[PDB]
Amino acid sequence: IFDKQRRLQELSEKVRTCHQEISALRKALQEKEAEVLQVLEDIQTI
Amino acid sequence: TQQEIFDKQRRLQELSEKVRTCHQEISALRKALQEKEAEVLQVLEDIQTI
Amino acid sequence: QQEIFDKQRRLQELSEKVRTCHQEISALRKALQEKEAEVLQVLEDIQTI
Amino acid sequence: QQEIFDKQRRLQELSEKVRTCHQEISALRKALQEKEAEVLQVLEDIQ
Repeated sequence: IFDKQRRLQELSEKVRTCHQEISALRKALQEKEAEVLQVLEDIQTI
Repeated sequence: TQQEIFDKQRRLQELSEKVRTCHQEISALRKALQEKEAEVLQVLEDIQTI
Repeated sequence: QQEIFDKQRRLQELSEKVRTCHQEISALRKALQEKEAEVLQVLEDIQTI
Repeated sequence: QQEIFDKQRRLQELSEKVRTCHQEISALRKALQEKEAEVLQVLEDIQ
């Protein structure tokens, strides 16, 4: 049925939308982690 | 009690406080992820149903 | 008709694959969080030192 | 006293533990993205 396909497109586009959010959010996370890691490294470097 | 010791100490405290700015940001950014992730998981559950 | 069947088949298969991704994405995510939370405790215990 | 150095040795032990935890996380992230990517390509084909 076409209706099922249409409903899937609604949801499918929606999951594409969320993922891109998830991605950049995840990029933001790595950076903050990679940062505290740099701070710990600096603490030994004092 | 030397000045150099203190200077390092001040830097040390600065670094410890900085671990906070990171803890907070990490900790809240982590919530934002597990809500966005969860949201998408529910969509997936909807797609599974049809 | 077969075109209709072919379509239904493909759709059923998709739901199954999506389910299996679901439970895996789900398990990974929970492994991450707990690991992610294990780090935080270490970080909070670093600030205490 | 100049026991700051001993605090530093202890800090080093804890930092090693988070560096190790972070090695896992990344590997877990790589798997999840692959899986997230997987389930995307599944949907893209459904039409």
